[PDB]
Amino acid sequence: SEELLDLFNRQVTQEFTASQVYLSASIWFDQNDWEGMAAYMLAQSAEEREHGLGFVDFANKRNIPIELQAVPAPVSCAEWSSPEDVWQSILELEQANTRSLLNLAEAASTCHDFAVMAFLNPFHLQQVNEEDKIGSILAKVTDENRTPGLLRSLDVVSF
Amino acid sequence: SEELLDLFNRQVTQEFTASQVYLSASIWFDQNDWEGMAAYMLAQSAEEREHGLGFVDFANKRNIPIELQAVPAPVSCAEWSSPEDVWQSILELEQANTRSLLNLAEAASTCHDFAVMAFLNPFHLQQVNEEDKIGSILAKVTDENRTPGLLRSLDVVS
Amino acid sequence: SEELLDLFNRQVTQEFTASQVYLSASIWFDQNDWEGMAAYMLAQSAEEREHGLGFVDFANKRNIPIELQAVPAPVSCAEWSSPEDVWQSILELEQANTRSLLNLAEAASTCHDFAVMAFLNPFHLQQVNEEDKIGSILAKVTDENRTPGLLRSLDVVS
Amino acid sequence: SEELLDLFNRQVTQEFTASQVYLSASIWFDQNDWEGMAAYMLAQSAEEREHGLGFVDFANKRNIPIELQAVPAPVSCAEWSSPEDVWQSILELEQANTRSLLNLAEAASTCHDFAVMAFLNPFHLQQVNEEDKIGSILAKVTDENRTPGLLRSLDVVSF
Amino acid sequence: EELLDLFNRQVTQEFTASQVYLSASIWFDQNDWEGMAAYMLAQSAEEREHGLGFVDFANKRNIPIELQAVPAPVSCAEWSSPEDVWQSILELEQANTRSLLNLAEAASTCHDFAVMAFLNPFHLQQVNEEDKIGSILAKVTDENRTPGLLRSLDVVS
Amino acid sequence: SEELLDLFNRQVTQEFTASQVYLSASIWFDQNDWEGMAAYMLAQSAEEREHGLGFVDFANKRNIPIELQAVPAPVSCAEWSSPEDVWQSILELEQANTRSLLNLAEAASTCHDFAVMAFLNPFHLQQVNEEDKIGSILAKVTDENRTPGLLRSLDVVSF
Ligand SMILES: [Fe+3]
Ligand SMILES: [Fe+3]
Ligand SMILES: [Fe+3]
Ligand SMILES: [Fe+3]
Ligand SMILES: [Fe+3]
Ligand SMILES: [Fe+3]
Ligand SMILES: [Fe+3]
Ligand SMILES: [Fe+3]
Ligand SMILES: [Fe+3]
Ligand SMILES: [Fe+3]
Ligand SMILES: [Fe+3]
Ligand SMILES: [Fe+3]
Ligand SMILES: [Fe+3]
Ligand SMILES: [Fe+3]
Ligand SMILES: [Fe+3]
Ligand SMILES: [Fe+3]
Ligand SMILES: [Fe+3]
Ligand SMILES: [Fe+3]
Ligand SMILES: [Fe+3]
Ligand SMILES: [Fe+3]
Ligand SMILES: [Fe+3]
Ligand SMILES: [Fe+3]
Ligand SMILES: [Fe+3]
Ligand SMILES: [Fe+3]
Repeated sequence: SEELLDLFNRQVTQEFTASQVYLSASIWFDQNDWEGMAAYMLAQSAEEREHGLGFVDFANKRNIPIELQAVPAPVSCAEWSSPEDVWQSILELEQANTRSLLNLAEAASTCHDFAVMAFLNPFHLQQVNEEDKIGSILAKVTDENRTPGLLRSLDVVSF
Repeated sequence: SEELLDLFNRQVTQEFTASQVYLSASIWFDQNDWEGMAAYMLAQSAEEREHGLGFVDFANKRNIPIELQAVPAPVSCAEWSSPEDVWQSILELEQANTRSLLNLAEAASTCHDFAVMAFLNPFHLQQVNEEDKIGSILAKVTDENRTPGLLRSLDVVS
Repeated sequence: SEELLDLFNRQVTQEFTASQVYLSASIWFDQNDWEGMAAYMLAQSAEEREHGLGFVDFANKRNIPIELQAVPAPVSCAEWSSPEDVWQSILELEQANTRSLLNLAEAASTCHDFAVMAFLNPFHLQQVNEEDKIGSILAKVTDENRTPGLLRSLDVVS
Repeated sequence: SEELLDLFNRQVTQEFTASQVYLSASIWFDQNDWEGMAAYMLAQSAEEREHGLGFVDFANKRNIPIELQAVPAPVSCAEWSSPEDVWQSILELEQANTRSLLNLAEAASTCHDFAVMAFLNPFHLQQVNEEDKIGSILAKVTDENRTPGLLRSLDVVSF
Repeated sequence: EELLDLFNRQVTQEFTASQVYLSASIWFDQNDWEGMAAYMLAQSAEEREHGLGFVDFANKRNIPIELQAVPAPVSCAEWSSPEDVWQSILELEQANTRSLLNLAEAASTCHDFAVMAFLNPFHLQQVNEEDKIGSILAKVTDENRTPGLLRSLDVVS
Repeated sequence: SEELLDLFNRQVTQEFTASQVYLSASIWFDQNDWEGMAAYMLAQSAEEREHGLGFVDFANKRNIPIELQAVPAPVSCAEWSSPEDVWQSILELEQANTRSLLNLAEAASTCHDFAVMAFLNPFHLQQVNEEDKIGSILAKVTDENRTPGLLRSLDVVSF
């Protein structure tokens, strides 16, 4: 189960990578005066960190060694020029979180590690809800930004 | 020094000038049926007057003589044509409030006037917040006013 | 009527002028350690500004164009040398406020402007109350100040 | 740093010295039946002690060595004959507290000691207020004492 | 601009410190020091909040922020007792303090009164933090002179 | 009686001296990270100052003229090297406060000063309690310090 222990360790890196990418989106939104979208992103940055800390806590309890890796620099911000660019990157980010969790669950399954598979269940369900929510926001964003100025009313109203 | 006392007095005039220019903006907004923006400007007129009163109160305590100057007539209101023009003038007003506080702080720093520097700290931080907030409103106004009527939404909501 | 529009604008100037004169007074009092009288002047400074704002609000609703004028530098504080002098100048200030209101009401009457006359009624009555209160304070200040120190012992009616 | 550490110690001394001088003034007032002015001085004695204690606490946290110095016998009370003499000595005392703080800040500024400067900020503003208040009381006392017996009104009604 | 660079660097420093505290909580947990682990975990949260505060002020003040990589913590590999961990944490807070002071010096040279004012509560916070960490290190060092006695500090937390 | 006046004044000096010495103990404890013992000594510093204030207040009422003397610099902290040293010095301090109260009572008894004797009664009983309590803590400190680290473990708990 060297694969399982390694992937578990890497899941913590992935969640924290996502936290930093959300924070990067917050920053872009704030610098561009989308304070409502920036607040959503900031909240999600905290939530991803909490997912990471969940993995760490479970690993400690289950004697899965955790070695904390570099958290990479977010790079998508270099290329964002509209809110749609940001939300699309966040959709991609959540799809990558989901795939990383399914890979982990597959190694757990192969190992017959019932405890890990149980631990992961609510995370699988959470990612379903998160991808749906982000996809829905992206669809709204994309539609509203067909008329100049209109997407500014999503920011002020929702968020 | 002379410079320090002169600048402290002029800060009072600056806050009260800002108060009057905010009042002028509320009037333009009101006459043009932007009651939301008018109410915000009116609230800011009151706030700038409280900043001036703050400086007057400190000056009295610290024995800095205050002589109240004329508060000039607001000038920008004659040439405003849209809410974007108002908001841009208000941003510039806040930037001038900020520069004036920084010049005051400089003069206090030169005199080693630690009490004045301490008194000014929250005003420096308030200005950061105010410039950010006004700059953000201005960006929103500029963006929404690209579609006829849409800005009239900002007003009625927020 | 040009006369009624002009006078309505002048009333705003007069209220704000009064606001600054009261502030000047609070300053004189505070610098001379009359903290109770200073607080009273500060409160009256706020109240005059509220009158001005009420005029501006009504003008906006009634489509009377307001152009904000310079608010002049208070000058009586160069001559004040006792509390009596300050209160006397405050009395004369309120008498001028009352006169400008009466002149406005006169123009409104001439024009048969019933709404303006109704709007002014509470201000006419308020001026009765204010001239009465300030007059009574002045008489008390004048009487107490006939014994050294005695006036001080009643600013501590803070 | 020699001078900064010396001045920081001396500040504790100055606050406790002021505490003692205010106590002396409470004594003089009490003995002369100014119980209101006496209670005020006694409150100020406690307040100055609190300032000194705040300096001691900060010094402990910041590893600034404190050695407590003698608190000298107050000597102004030997010469006070009227309430006016006492309040003038108390004004001068506060003026000396203020000067001492400004000297300490100057030494902190020279050392680029940003933490000490920040700690001092509320003390700088407190001194403005105290000098103002003591200054105002002195003017009232000097005015009211121009009529025999009138100053006993300040004591009883106020205070 | 040395000031803009140093302001960016402060965000990185705080997040670095967040990770290092997380690494400490891990070492403590794995070695059954649950009380000390809880403390480090709370301090990890706190460092991240400091970093967030600098990002927020920078956004308001138009100081461009670009998030850097958060380096992996390195000290855990060599910790062998609680004393080692708390020593590393004291050092970490000393570095936090030094970086804040460097930032304040750059701000001072630029006459940037707003940045200097914003940093004031952080300078005071560092004083309290280095004091508290110092004091814990001292207790830990003392109590660990008797086999098993340090487990008492933990369980009374 | 000049002796009674002199002893009454010396009592004030002794209480204030005790206040400073307790403060010095708070500082040595704080510097050496004994925060609990430091808090205790700080509280006792305030209590001693209150005793002094109670003596000043009684003296003013009874027309016993008080002249504040110098409060000497505490010097025992230069030689304290363990908590036992500090607590031993505090026991000796309380024993000196008791002796000065007994000397004052003796002088009041000689003068048949019934009011001063009555005034002193609560302080005589308070000293019994204080010497008992300090003696008991000193015993505990002395015993616990026989095992490396054990004393620390109880600063943390007690106090
Ligand atoms: Fe923002
Ligand atoms: Fe959650
Ligand atoms: Fe996640
Ligand atoms: Fe997620
Ligand atoms: Fe309207
Ligand atoms: Fe302002
Ligand atoms: Fe402003
Ligand atoms: Fe005042
Ligand atoms: Fe009103
Ligand atoms: Fe009026
Ligand atoms: Fe009036
Ligand atoms: Fe008495
Ligand atoms: Fe206090
Ligand atoms: Fe206080
Ligand atoms: Fe003080
Ligand atoms: Fe003081
Ligand atoms: Fe555990
Ligand atoms: Fe930090
Ligand atoms: Fe920290
Ligand atoms: Fe401590
Ligand atoms: Fe007590
Ligand atoms: Fe007691
Ligand atoms: Fe005692
Ligand atoms: Fe005692």
